Formats: sequence, structure tokens, C-alpha cells
Amino acid sequence: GVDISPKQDEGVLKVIKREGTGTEMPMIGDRVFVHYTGWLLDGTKFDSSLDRKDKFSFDLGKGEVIKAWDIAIATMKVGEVCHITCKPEYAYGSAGSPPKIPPNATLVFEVELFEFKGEDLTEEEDGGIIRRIQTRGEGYAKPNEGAIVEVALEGYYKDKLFDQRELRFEIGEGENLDLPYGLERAIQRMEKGEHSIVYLKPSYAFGSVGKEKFQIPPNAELKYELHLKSFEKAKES
Ligand SMILES: C=CC[C@@H]1/C=C(\C)C[C@H](C)C[C@H](OC)[C@H]2O[C@@](O)(C(=O)C(=O)N3CCCC[C@H]3C(=O)O[C@H](/C(C)=C/[C@@H]3CC[C@@H](O)[C@H](OC)C3)[C@H](C)[C@@H](O)CC1=O)[C@H](C)C[C@@H]2OC
Repeated sequence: GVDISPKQDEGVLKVIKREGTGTEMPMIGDRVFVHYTGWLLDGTKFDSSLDRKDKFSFDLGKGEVIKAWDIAIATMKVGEVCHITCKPEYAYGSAGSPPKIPPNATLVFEVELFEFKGEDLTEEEDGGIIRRIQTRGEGYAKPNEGAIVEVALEGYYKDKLFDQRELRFEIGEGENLDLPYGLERAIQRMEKGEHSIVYLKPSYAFGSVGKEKFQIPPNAELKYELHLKSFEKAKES
């Protein structure tokens, strides 16, 4: 196996069994759909999703799964089947996970990646604002309502560029600068230095009105490539 731990301490080793298709790999925030089987190092099978109904689903890089999985899934293409070997530091450590996993145990997983999709950022979870992070930001803070943000943006409608600007503005005042409401909501979910692509359904963009001077008709879906360059948070109550 190839060492894929960022510290290169052989914590996570990976063998590709079947090559996947295309070019894209899931990023932090993405929802991932897999089948897996898990073994102890001596060969004891402790679990499999194939014994259950549907695929196993989780949100990547949000700490829902053991560290080995966050690290390994981020390297897989759709259709790929791989085997990963995970040291205890990258799985369950001293604690173990009784009754299945004993203390200080090395694990082997067979994982097949079926699909992944961007993170739904809407309060209603209706798919109207979808984010695909390209490169994660450098800080943990995020802009709030009333924050002054510095952003670089490119807006596309049917893959044609209609807006390209670097802007300094107050969150909550974007409408006056011809920014759609869904975009301002997305920026409040970004970290300093983050590079991402945001997809907006019409209800979260310019809706039934459109935006005539950008040549955007009623009921248009939009795509923005965004950099959050810096921000100062506003005071809250
Ligand atoms: C809400 C109810 C419980 C909830 C249960 C489910 C949704 C069903 C889900 C299929 C669990 C499985 O049940 C059939 C079963 O999966 C295992 O058998 C397993 O193959 C395994 O290793 N997996 C599952 C596949 C991804 C990697 C890994 C995992 O990281 O799993 C995660 C895990 C345990 C993280 C711990 C959390 C505590 C930290 O302390 C520790 O950090 C050190 C890391 C799972 C997905 C959790 O996020 C969610 C849950 O726990 C575990 C051996 C024990 C686990 O049973 C509990």
C-alpha cells in the first residue's frame, strides 16, 4: 500500500483494487455514498454495509467518521474500489470500540465509492444552494450578518460569464450591488481564504424577476466561483 497520511507516518496505507472514472474527488463538506467491509488485521470481519439495505452515507471532513476515512475518501474517484489499512491513531486508538473493535487495533477496510454531491447550505435542505469547496480557507471564523467582507466573484449563467468583480460590502446590503440573496447566504458559510463554487436555484438567485442588465431571464439557475479574501465580523446582540 501507498502511504497517504498527511504526516507520512504510515498511519493510512491504500491499495487500489479497481480504478474509478473521471477526475473529481470528494472534498470537505461533500456528501459521500459508499459500500464498505471492515476487518481486524488477523482477518476477523466486524462489519459490512452490504449486509444492510442502502449505501453508507456521510459528510466528508466534518469528523463524523474515523480519521483514516476522511483522509482516504478524499483520494478516491467515483467507481473506485480500494483497500485501506488504518493504524489505531487513525481509527479507535486506546479506547477501541467495544464489542467489535478491541484496544489499539489496526483496521482494514474495503471501500467502493458510488457517488458524491456538494453540501446543501439551505435552511430548508431543498437543494437550492449547493457548495463545492475547491480549496479550504485558512481560518475557522465565518462572516456574520452585517460583516464587512472582501470577495472576488465570477458569476455564470449557462456557462457564460455575466459578472466578474472584486467587492467590499456589508453582508445584508448585497442586493444594492446586484448580488443575489443566496450568494450572500453562502458567503456567511465561508472561511477566510476559501475558494469555492456555489450553485443557486432560481428561488435563491434572481427568481421570477431575473436581472436584465446581466442578461439573466426569469427563473434562472446560476453558478458562482468565489474567493473570500478577508472580513471583519459585525457586532451582534
Ligand atoms: C447515531 C447512532 C450511532 C451511529 C451509527 C450509525 C449511523 C450506523 C453506522 C453504519 C455505524 C455502524 O453500525 C452498523 C458501526 O460501524 C462500525 O462497525 C464500522 O464498520 C466503522 O468503523 N465505521 C462505519 C463506516 C465508516 C467508518 C467507521 C466509523 O467512523 O463509524 C462512525 C463512528 C463509530 C465514529 C466514532 C464516534 C465516536 C468517536 O469517539 C470515535 O472517534 C475515535 C469515532 C459512525 C458512522 C458514526 O459517525 C455514527 C454512529 O456511531 C463501527 C466499528 C461501529 C458502528 O456502530 C456504532
